[PDB]
Amino acid sequence: GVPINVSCTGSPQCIKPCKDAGMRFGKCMNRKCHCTPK
Repeated sequence: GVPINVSCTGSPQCIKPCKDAGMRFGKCMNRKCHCTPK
């Protein structure tokens, strides 16, 4: 959806950074967060 620059180890890392910016979910690809916009 909207790519945010947040370095991941797995998918649970992006849930709080996506919510605090202004989005619903945080699904992380290989080392990089991808938020689902609200």
